[PDB]
Amino acid sequence: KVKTRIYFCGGAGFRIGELFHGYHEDVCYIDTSVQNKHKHNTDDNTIIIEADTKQTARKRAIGMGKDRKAAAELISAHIPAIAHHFPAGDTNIVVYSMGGASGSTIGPSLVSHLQQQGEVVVSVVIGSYDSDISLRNSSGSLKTFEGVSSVSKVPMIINYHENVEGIPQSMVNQNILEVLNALVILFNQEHQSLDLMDITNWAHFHKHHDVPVQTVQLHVCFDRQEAQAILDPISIASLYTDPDRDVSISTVLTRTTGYADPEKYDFDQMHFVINGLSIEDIRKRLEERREMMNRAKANMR
Ligand SMILES: Nc1nc2c(ncn2[C@@H]2O[C@H](COP(=O)(O)OP(=O)(O)O)[C@@H](O)[C@H]2O)c(=O)[nH]1
Repeated sequence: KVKTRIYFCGGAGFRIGELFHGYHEDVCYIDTSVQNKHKHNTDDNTIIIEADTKQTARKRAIGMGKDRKAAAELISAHIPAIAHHFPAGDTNIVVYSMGGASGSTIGPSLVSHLQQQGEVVVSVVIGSYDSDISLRNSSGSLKTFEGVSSVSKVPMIINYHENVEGIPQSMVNQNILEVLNALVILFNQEHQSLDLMDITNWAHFHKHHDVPVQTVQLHVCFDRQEAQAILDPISIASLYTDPDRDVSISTVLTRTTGYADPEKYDFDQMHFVINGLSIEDIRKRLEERREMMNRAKANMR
């Protein structure tokens, strides 16, 4: 098994994968049309699941209407095939927008399948509210998250980014790139005192502490302060280049701790904090911000 397999799904996924090209080898792409393909998609790393046009309206409903029910109908028979062509790694990262129809159905469907096979999985996702469609789909995706946790009986881990009004998608994408780079490092199995089983136990915290299975949020923090401010942590993994200064025995006992080689890594410390996720809180925010946008009728010049 590769150490980390990344699955880029739908339009946002393809765009991020394009930006991430060269940062990791074991990546792949899945979509419901060819329209999002770019120079790095090939038959070896890309699967396209399309309506058998042997269906103009249905494709329009999926592609332009972003009808998630229609999209999920289209892709559901092919999910096990995807995992067969693009085998799961020791860790897996699935990347998708919540507001469209392809990523927001392929992605969580894949996460569910992989978790049912016992795999460690993280999603890096994007909430949006640029339209009524985006808002409704993003709300639906939050509920899909709870269904993945319930169906697969493994906590679905969500690293959440939001398309805030006035912030270019290119800057959200760059934040996602930094997260992807951090995860690849965390998962590379090259650090002292951090093995495959340590990461598996951090992610599948339900098998080791018996908190109920629930959807959870992953926060990636690049300094001690960000990490500490996170409310009610459930499971934390931390990587330090200066344990002599920063790591006590209490930290080792209460946290998934690893030592990164200061001869090789340039960061001080990285914290990967899993805590509870309230889909209700995120839905309300998206709705409030959509209303504020509607009332503003404003563009940043
Ligand atoms: N941050 C970010 N958002 C995106 C990107 N592409 C699309 N979006 C937003 O994601 C939502 C769904 O788009 P998309 O991923 O293309 O839909 P899909 O192909 O059906 O899964 C819309 O709100 C888009 O504005 C991207 O590259 N970066």
